[PDB]
Amino acid sequence: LLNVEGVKKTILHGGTGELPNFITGSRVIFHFRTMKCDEERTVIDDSRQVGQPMHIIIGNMFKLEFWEILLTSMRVHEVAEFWCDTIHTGVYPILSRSLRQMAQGKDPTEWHVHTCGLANMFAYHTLGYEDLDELQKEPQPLVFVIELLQVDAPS
Repeated sequence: LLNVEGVKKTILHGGTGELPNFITGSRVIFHFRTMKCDEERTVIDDSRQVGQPMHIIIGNMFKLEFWEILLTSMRVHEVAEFWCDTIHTGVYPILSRSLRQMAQGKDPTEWHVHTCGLANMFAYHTLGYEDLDELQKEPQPLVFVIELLQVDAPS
């Protein structure tokens, strides 16, 4: 449980080793599920449900994006639960939208999608999914459960 404020880690399955080489430009490979902190612990996104593990790449190790903070605190095969206070979760709807887009084999590269995406948002005032929309308009803490599967060093 490393400290960074508004964030509570809880390691579930300890996972093996000596903390990987989280070098800028390493490729982090993982599954995650994200849930509300309600009674049902409602799921919102679950990479296992979409059938495949998520992948990010480390922009800069000295300037970590918030998700990288979480990932970088984990060993391979570790399974941890991260509670995150409302201050960190404002963006998640926009993230999720970007993930669900990626989930159908299309990239903000493709530029229709980046352009046409923004067009829909502005015109209709929606990220394109009710849950994400409800959640947008109802700020909230969340729980992420992440399973780190792999870290690979740069090309």
